[PDB]
Amino acid sequence: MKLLHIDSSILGDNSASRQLSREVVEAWKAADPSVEVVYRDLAADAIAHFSAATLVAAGTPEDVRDAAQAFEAKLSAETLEEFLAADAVVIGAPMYNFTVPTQLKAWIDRVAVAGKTFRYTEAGPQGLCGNKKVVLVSTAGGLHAGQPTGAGHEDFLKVFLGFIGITDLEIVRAHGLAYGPEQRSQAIDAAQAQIASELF
Amino acid sequence: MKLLHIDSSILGDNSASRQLSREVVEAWKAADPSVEVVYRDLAADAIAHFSAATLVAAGTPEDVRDAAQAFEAKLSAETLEEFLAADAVVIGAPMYNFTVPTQLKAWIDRVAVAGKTFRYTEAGPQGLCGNKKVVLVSTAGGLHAGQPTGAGHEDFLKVFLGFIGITDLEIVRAHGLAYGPEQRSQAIDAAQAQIASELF
Ligand SMILES: Cc1cc2nc3c(=O)[nH]c(=O)nc-3n(C[C@H](O)[C@H](O)[C@H](O)COP(=O)(O)O)c2cc1C
Ligand SMILES: Cc1cc2nc3c(=O)[nH]c(=O)nc-3n(C[C@H](O)[C@H](O)[C@H](O)COP(=O)(O)O)c2cc1C
Ligand SMILES: O=C1c2ccccc2C(=O)c2cc(S(=O)(=O)O)ccc21
Ligand SMILES: O=C1c2ccccc2C(=O)c2cc(S(=O)(=O)O)ccc21
Repeated sequence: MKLLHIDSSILGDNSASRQLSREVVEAWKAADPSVEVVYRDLAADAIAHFSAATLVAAGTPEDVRDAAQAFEAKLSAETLEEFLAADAVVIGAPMYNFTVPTQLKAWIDRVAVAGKTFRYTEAGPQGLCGNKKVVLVSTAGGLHAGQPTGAGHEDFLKVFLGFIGITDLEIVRAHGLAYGPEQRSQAIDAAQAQIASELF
Repeated sequence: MKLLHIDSSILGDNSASRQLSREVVEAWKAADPSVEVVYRDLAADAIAHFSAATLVAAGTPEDVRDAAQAFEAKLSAETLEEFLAADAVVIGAPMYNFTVPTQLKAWIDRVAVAGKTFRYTEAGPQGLCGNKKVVLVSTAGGLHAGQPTGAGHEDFLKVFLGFIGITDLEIVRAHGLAYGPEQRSQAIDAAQAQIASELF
């Protein structure tokens, strides 16, 4: 199986989602020694904003593209192909200003591709990624899951993942991390117990 | 009064939100000839992803910053100061992949600043932007306001704007734009009637 491990935190060694996403992957490798892991750090190697230039490049034949358009088209193709090849995806998803990092949304914009990860039908849109397993690693300073404040974060992610057809989704959450050291530690400990005894 | 006009569509002349945001501003200038308009096209002049480097630069004294850190700090300061100075903000907000463009979120990340547009208190967080009037120009190919699919779009924006204390918010919406020419035209016409007879 191919597992794509994505991180999007900008907090480096202080990141809760980087710690828990690595822990999920390590547990996964221990459960399935044959898994092949591909890593993509969307904060360290940020994907360009999906732009007018991205669209023009996609509509320009390869042999006619200039260097900037070749970069956009290759970025689009490599990101999409890596996701299409993955059978499982572990996604580190901080909440920054009430939604996911732009580094993560910029990746979503390269993997939401008509004819590839969903299709338009005469009957409506349909997701094409039903075979892929996703583990979302959801981290936030506050506790706002299931409340309106959470809309841009987990609720959005569930919308997007549902649209491209993900049915097998697990959420490893550590929230309330900004409320103090004890609260942060317990939320991480609870997430670790989930990883240890509820994921595999 | 200072009006900040922000666009974030990547669709140029084909953009619904650029057309309606300009229409809001033109109507506003006609209602109040003394208004002073500042324009910021977040797609044409994109703001860098809010990154680890953005945070390091903010924590580095000016006289110690290298060129990249000076760029991050100036980007942060100019964007925040332009928003602090604005008394009214008109924001073009497409829905791309179930949320706002990363170009718009990258601006949100530069204007959500503790001590400036909200503060942490011993009693909790409090918005500081209650005097500012906002008109959100909300455009989408589908019709999903008030439904879960809409979470990352208007619901998120309302969360963010509420957090920084905006109380005077109007939403000019044109949705269902992808359902065909007639449906697109009526949705734009309805938005124009709102601008003409319900905003000023
Ligand atoms: C720029 C920035 C914005 C943040 N905005 C929010 C927010 O809107 N709501 C919230 O609950 N926590 C917010 N937080 C706290 C983060 O969600 C918390 O630190 C979480 O651990 C981030 O995941 P990470 O440690 O993997 O980076 C923010 C943190 C940063 C650095
Ligand atoms: C890259 C891209 C992604 C889009 N994703 C969505 C979407 O998730 N949901 C939707 O209803 N419309 C979607 N649309 C349609 C836009 O919301 C619609 O075209 C709207 O007019 C965009 O505002 P604009 O014309 O000002 O750019 C998308 C359009 C583009 C170009
Ligand atoms: O901006 C925030 C932030 C920035 C940097 C570190 C931590 C936070 C944070 O915990 C937070 C919580 C919340 S709340 O909605 O849980 O009150 C809102 C905003 C932030
Ligand atoms: O990706 C979409 C897109 C991309 C480019 C142009 C238009 C659309 C669109 O209308 C849309 C609608 C919807 S729906 O949720 O209203 O069915 C979902 C996705 C898209």
